[PDB]
Amino acid sequence: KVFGRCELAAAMKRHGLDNYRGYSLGNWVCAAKFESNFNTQATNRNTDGSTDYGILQINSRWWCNDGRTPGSRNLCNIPCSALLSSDITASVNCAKKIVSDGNGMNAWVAWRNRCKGTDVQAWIRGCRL
Ligand SMILES: [Cl-]
Ligand SMILES: [Cl-]
Ligand code: NA
Repeated sequence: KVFGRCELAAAMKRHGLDNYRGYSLGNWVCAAKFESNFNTQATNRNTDGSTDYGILQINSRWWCNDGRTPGSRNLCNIPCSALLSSDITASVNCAKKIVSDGNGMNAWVAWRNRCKGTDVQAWIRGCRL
């Protein structure tokens, strides 16, 4: 599913990500935009052989199991495929554990390079929330 910008902001809010660990909603929407262009089915292989899955490109090196990332963990206790669902519940729940790990949203390199310090409020401008 390719979400619309405000449609995604509303589902993220509903699921409790608005200000989670201090990160306003626009930060999560901006991260999603650049990680997956709002597409729940997005996947991208990393150089180390791990793969990133879903709207928030959660990696199989630590967070989900895909059966093909040697020596990796599955800290969110889920098959990586659950992260590609039209229902963002699994992605959000897993994102909450990632962002709580010590480095906040810096865990998403695209958020650090393209969203951090910018006017992320723009990402939820005009949305009925
Ligand atoms: Cl594996
Ligand atoms: Cl933080
Ligand atoms: Na894994």
